[PDB]
Amino acid sequence: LYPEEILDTHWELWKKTHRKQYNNKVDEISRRLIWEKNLKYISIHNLEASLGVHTYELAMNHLGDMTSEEVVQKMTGLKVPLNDTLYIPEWEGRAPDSVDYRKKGYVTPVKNQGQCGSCWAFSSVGALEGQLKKKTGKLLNLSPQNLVDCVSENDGCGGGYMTNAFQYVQKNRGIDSEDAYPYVGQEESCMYNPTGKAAKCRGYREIPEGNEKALKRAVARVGPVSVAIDASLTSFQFYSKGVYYDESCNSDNLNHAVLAVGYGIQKGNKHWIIKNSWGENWGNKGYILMARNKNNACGIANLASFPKM
Amino acid sequence: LYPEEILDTHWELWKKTHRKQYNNKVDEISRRLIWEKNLKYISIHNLEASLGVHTYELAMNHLGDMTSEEVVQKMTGLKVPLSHSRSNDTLYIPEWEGRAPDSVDYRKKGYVTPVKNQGQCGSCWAFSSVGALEGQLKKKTGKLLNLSPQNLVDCVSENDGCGGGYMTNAFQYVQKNRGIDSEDAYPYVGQEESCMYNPTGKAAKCRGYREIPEGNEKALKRAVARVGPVSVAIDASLTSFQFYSKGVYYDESCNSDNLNHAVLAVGYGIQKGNKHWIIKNSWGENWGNKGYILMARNKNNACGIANLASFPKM
Repeated sequence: LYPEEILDTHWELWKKTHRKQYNNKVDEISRRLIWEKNLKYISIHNLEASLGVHTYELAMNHLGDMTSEEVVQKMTGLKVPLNDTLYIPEWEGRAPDSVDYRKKGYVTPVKNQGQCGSCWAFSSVGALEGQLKKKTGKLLNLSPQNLVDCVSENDGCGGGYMTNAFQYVQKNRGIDSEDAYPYVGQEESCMYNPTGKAAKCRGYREIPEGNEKALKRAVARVGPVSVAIDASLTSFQFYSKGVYYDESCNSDNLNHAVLAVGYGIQKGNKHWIIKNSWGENWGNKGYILMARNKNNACGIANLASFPKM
Repeated sequence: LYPEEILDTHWELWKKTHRKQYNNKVDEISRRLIWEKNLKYISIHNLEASLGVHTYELAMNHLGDMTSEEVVQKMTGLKVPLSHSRSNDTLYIPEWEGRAPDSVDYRKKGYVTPVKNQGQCGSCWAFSSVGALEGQLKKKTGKLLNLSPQNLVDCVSENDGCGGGYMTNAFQYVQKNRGIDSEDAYPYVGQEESCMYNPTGKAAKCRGYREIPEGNEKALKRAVARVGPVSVAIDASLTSFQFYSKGVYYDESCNSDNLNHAVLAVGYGIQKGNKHWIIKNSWGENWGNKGYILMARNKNNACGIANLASFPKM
């Protein structure tokens, strides 16, 4: 096809705004055509939204010139795996109608992986940081690169699971801090340095498969929990605000690792407050509210786990 | 030209959602083409917004199938005089003393009435006047009543009814009439009729009016802070305004000298670093943010916001 002459000035602005560069002008045109196709999806989606069709709206972000598949390919990293770990929570303790660890100082700044399937690393690091604060009272930026370069059971930027990350930290008797082992985004030879140790782990616990109720209690009593979801949809790729819910979200197509930092209600829609790894320039300042209690949307309660420390 | 076959299902949904009906198929097509042209404006505007170009976003509303001009034609009603007054009358608020609140929102203080809808009648002046009066009725008697704009439409002879008018004349009328009916005593019908002001249903009176210094936002702020809701005139001829959804409205194309709408300033504050006036519109709550719109405050008198401000003295 041909680019829409109207959006010329816009494409240039978008490229500038996101440090987007293209090797060949051919390469560029091809991208420009994807960006434009997406813009249409976004614009028409928002129309349906105003017509009461969706509980959320979309927006053009830094993933504008990428197809959903490319995003799932280059920007996820969850590898589904194949007794003493369960945590079927009891009912009595606490069941606050709403919880938001961002306010309690348990959550660290939204970070950005990008071009490396290290989401598992970030989710693990996310849960650990929540516990570090809950225990020591200090909120530190732990090192995901440490996990990427050292969790041998995981394929580094090729992907992996959170459990293995937890187990590693335990058997390694420690995990570095972001400062002691900065995220470079690429796979490297393990360089875990004892000096920069900043947290430890004494096991892990898994939330009953597909049990949102159990997951709620878990988030309420333990704190932030690592969860896996299906992020293969364009609606998710361009989420801007609102309660995310898409019937096309396959519960069995888990491919992303995010951090559940709380839950609540918004305009009559129950939801989980999720923290993503694609920088704060995506979603609502880095976060996304996902439909809670809606038949386990996107497999939200399928691979939940949190470190025991 | 020519409706993109994609939006077919959508156009039908939109029409349903807004009880939109058309006589001819021809008439309908013509409208469908306007709706689509607007949708594009909206969608591309929001793109620029995400790119940091606008401090606000747009959305498809019930005015979707209307051009800006039609909206300004059938849905405003502010009509500047060309030669205002038959002399003066001490009309001019002279500021105050002390420091002023950084934020004020009369909606919370129970001074504001439900967002109403004029539509297809240039009675905005009526609504703005009634808006300010209601603010004072409460401030004085402690009661919040729905006053009658239809009363103003049908009786303010100096104004052209649904053909338009100014707020001042509305105030003066109520004074010389020694009263104004309540919405219940004189329901807004939307059409011009023979005056039927009934004394029995009187609900408020007015003892004059005061005008805020032309183009003085500082003075206007104090006014809103000390007196309460103030009647103001703005330039509502832009599509960005026609489809405002949320955020601080600010458009460089807003002509300070093209005042054509009468709204009610019910407060002010800051939002995400942008100072703003909280404005109340007359196009129902199905427009703007539940009927309201935040307009850029202290930004070189945006849209002439401080050009024709006034409030009743009662």
